[PDB]
Amino acid sequence: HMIRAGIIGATGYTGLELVRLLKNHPEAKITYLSSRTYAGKKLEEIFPSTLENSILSEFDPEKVSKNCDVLFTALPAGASYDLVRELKGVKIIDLGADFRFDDPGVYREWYGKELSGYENIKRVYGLPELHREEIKNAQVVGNPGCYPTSVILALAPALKHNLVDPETILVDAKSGVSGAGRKEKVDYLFSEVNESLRPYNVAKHRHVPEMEQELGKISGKKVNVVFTPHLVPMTRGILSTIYVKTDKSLEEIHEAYLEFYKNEPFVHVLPMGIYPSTKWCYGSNHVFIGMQMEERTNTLILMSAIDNLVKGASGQAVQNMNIMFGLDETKGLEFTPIYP
Amino acid sequence: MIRAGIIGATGYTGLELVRLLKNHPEAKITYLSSRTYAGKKLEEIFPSTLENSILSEFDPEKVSKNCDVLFTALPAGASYDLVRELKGVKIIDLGADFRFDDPGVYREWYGKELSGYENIKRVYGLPELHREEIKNAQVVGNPGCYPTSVILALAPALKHNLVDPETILVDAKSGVSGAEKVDYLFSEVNESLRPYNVAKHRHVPEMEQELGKISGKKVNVVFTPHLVPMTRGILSTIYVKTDKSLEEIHEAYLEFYKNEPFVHVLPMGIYPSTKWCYGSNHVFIGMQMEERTNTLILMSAIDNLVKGASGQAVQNMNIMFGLDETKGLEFTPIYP
Amino acid sequence: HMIRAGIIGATGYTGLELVRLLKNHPEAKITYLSSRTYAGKKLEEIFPSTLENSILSEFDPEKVSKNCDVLFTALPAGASYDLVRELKGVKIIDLGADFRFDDPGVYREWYGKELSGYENIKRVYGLPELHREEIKNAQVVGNPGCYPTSVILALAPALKHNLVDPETILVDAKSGVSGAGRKEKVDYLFSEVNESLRPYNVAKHRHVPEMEQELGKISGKKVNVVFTPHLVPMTRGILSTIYVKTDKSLEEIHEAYLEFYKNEPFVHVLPMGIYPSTKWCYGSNHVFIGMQMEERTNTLILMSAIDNLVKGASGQAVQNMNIMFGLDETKGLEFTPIYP
Amino acid sequence: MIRAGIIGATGYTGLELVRLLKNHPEAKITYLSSRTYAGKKLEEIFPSTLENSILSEFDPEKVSKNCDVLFTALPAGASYDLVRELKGVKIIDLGADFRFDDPGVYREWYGKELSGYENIKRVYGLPELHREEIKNAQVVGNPGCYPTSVILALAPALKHNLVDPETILVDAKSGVSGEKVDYLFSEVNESLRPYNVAKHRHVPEMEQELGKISGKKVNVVFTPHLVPMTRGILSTIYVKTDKSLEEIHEAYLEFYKNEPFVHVLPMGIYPSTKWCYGSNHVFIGMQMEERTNTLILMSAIDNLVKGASGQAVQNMNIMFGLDETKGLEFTPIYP
Repeated sequence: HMIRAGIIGATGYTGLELVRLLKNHPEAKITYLSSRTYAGKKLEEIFPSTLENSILSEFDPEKVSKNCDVLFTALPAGASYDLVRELKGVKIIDLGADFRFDDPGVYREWYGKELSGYENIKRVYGLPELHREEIKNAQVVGNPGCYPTSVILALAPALKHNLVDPETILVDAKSGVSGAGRKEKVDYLFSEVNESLRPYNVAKHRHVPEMEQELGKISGKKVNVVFTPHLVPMTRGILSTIYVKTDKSLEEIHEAYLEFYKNEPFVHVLPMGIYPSTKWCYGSNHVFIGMQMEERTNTLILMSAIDNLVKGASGQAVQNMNIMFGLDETKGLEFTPIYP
Repeated sequence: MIRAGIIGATGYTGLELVRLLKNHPEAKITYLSSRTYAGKKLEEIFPSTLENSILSEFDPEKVSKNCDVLFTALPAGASYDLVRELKGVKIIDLGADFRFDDPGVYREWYGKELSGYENIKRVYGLPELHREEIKNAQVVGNPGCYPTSVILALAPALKHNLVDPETILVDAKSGVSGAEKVDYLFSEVNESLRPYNVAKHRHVPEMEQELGKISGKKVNVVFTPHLVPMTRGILSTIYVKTDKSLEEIHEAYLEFYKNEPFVHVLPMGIYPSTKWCYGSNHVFIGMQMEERTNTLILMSAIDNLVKGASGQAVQNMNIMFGLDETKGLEFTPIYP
Repeated sequence: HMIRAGIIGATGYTGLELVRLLKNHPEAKITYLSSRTYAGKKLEEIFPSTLENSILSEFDPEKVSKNCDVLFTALPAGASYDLVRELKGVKIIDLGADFRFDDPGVYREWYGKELSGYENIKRVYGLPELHREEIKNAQVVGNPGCYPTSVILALAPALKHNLVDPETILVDAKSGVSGAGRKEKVDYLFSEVNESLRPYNVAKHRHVPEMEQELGKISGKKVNVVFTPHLVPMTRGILSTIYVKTDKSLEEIHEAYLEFYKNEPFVHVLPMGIYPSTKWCYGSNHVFIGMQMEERTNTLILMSAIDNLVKGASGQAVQNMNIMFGLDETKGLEFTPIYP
Repeated sequence: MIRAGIIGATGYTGLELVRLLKNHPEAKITYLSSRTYAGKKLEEIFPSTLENSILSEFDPEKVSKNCDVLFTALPAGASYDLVRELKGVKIIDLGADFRFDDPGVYREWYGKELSGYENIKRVYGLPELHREEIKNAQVVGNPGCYPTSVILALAPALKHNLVDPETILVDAKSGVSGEKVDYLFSEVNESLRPYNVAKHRHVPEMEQELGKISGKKVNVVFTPHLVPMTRGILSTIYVKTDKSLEEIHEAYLEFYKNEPFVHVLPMGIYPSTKWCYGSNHVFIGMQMEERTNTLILMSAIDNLVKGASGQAVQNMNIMFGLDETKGLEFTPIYP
């Protein structure tokens, strides 16, 4: 029996990537797509690259409940929370931030909406490499942000084994344009962004409390992250360069990373002194981690690269769906990066 | 499982063969060679591949032993030479050594004599035109990337006598991966567009060969390629005179391709973007008419590394081993 | 006499390039700037790159008439025409199409507005390499479109000397995105354009009748242009590839081209066998032309490259300003392309 | 009219020197040499230069004859060597030969002992810090591109004791222009990568200049990244502070108020690299992470102009008593 999958907000870039992934997934099929703007059209009329002849639906919760086992939501902040209340017997994988936070007061501070009744929702942060045991039994998964995915994966072995000083962590992060999310104003025009790099939302970015939640959970201690994102003139990819103090040797750390990720099919620890290129990830669910030590100041440099649209969004969402349905976690995700 | 080897696994077409073949449900990589990087695992050179096979130094005895089929991506003429040394291995050459029906034409444009050619059971590997002959071929001459785009763009028009085949103008645009010396450096190519090899490109006689077979009349092509600052994709803008209506031609295109899983004729008024093909074996074709001059404008887009090279190579293999033509190739373009 | 220059629509990309040129121009200075979107803001608050602290005005004809000897206008279609009636004693160089056409019925057909009173206006098409003699004494110049500038410069010697068959000319052109301007439509978003090439407006583009007008005048014959533009994933630059039948040799045509442009400072006929790269023009008012013959069909291929924002727009405008005020035509335009 | 020679005219820094000197009202090119293309017209190699001059095979007699000032763009150590065998010529070295005060630092990092160094009147060619010394130099080590961005970002903070100078972290991003198979278009396009992490030759150069300004030892952690664009450097700098962001911004406005090429942006506004494009201008922004008291400074330059050839011309102007902006007055090309 094929998992029956629905996508709300199917015409955004993360929706398109769920379409690609689910079409290829040998144990799932698309039974529902919705869009407000394009309701009534075949998805391939809007995006011929999708090769998807399915008509876009105007969202109706009874139709979803009848036609879907699982539903991916890619919607403006707060919309998934509201629409999910009406559904019956459908597992939810939300690509936004509505279900990411353990404490709904933090979501409210950063996203400006109260999540009434949160205490009744069995939700989990969808990072399989940290939470697969809980994801297995979840009804609602809050799919991680793209920067948090890159960062938490970069830091987990270090924090789990207290190999670094987690009190202050510096994160200088570089993302292709698709990683800033749905943004159609002047600053995201080709002519503005092309051939230019810029910092944005320096130190106050909604991803910070999210990273901190997960990093603090691992370490057992409050983690304050200093976070600077930069918009890079390429479509996709994230490189997070992470700086933290340590009194350990690079060798001990590298062994610890190897050990931690040895059975994780999507995370690849590089040899010491080899640093990741973002395009090594292109189109795939794979993550590459490299590291260096600055010896004079005892500063560990961790470098993690992911494809923000895949392991940073829709690939990880499918990964979560596999876990929730008890499938081999690489199902529909067994393919390699596209290069060059 | 089909046992597949790749000679020249560290070129871009090689890397895409590796991607496609790893994912192929009825085939597996049993051999990989590299003149430059032998003795290293493929993923040491190109981590993106995630392939731990050590790269071999080419040895025909090992190939004959381990491979049912061999993909070759070499300097011109080299595939011709190494294929003599092999026996009982099917060959799909990504180069030009086996493309031409008349080896005199190859000689003229590639400056090498192909001895004993008439004794080689070879075929031009464009499945949408020659799948019945590829089925029984021992050696396939995998089409070049511009010809793939041009021939697919013009096939219905020429088959159905809907245009004047006499003179066809082809203005083509390729990303860099499909056209390294100092001129192919990032700072040189970036943020610039240039024509190259104008009306003197080795793909021209290749096009004329295939286009004339379809037409049943002589075709002269005027061909201008242009280097575009992006990594991949081809768009061929084709101009030809016609006395037929656009509606007529469009209906003909839909009919011609109706059962072809990799060619997609767009709705009238809609023009292809090259990135609509990205990473996939799929082709999009659009058209317009300039009505005052009775000029049909055909536009086709392909990913030059996939349908333009390695995907077509895999498609050809499927045909040769009696597999469903789309095996290993079903997946859709990546976007954006 | 520093020439006093006003710019209407200072915050579009052609307006920005006018500011860069005119700040550097030794015999002109900016005395008026207006903007419909950003009036009341300093230009450098919108575009810090401009390094221009002047406050952007809300357009007022009295102030223009008072403070300017010349006025560049970059407005939507029809707008420059309307405002020009309300003005006196000011030369006008319109970057749009309102004054480009000899026949206002052709303009109406393609741009949809009626230009009443047109035959009282002494306007001239501002292509200096063809019309500098008339531009000298004009009060209103319709500054050519960017694709026309490339195409006419590519064809002029051939048509003037009857070296080709001008009845049917096929033009396959390629432009960077900046041709579109700073218009926030989703198609012009970085993520949509990047890494892709697309034809657009095939055989139905407003520049066609404008090309045909100028090409007809210099051939003395009716010219039908078949024109396919393509959007290229780069910011600036136009390459026009032009196909025309000829009974002459390439050697004779090359000879005629060299002779025709021998004394034009901005047009550079390349060596035979050499083709232009668009970036060779970057930031400058210079043009490169190459050519080839396809001998079996007697098809001449002409290739011309310009920077669309400079010789294709604001640079050509300043060149026309120099001509109109009797200055050395290269003034403020002496700089060479920036490379790489 | 100053007579300028360029040794190494077919590199990118050479090409920008040609464009800038051609436009310079009070200088002119009297010598062009190329180790690679000697014998050919410059425009046979780069048609965009519009330069029909034939490239010379370097002859120090013809140089001594024909130039007041020479710009050198050669492989490291290469001049030094020919510099000493010249006289009556101002030298602006675009390489690292003359940047270092301690030539032992140069030899450990660049692998070459510089004998006779101590009696050469050389200076570090950063006008915004050293113009008075540059005024009377006969040799300038033109600063590397990354140090240029990093030092201008930090100068007011270090000068006015506004930050803990003890440990400074620099995460730098550069366009490709800032050779082999991995510099090919298809390799670099649509990809970002760190390189030379922790171990980069520009680190000792920064620590030299930052220490001078603070009057206290400065340790720099520096990590560069290759960005898929042609030009532009963005340096993102992290440093602990006990001062308010407001006070730091005021100090930056004061320190740079009379500096024509350095522009401190309003608070909240961060620089785009393309805002500098083709120009000698610098943009600085900043923010505070309040919980940790971490200052984030951000500077953007054009690596080929203020990072290389434009700073060089700025230095020529100073050496010859010209307005520092001569030939450099033009604004960024945008978009």
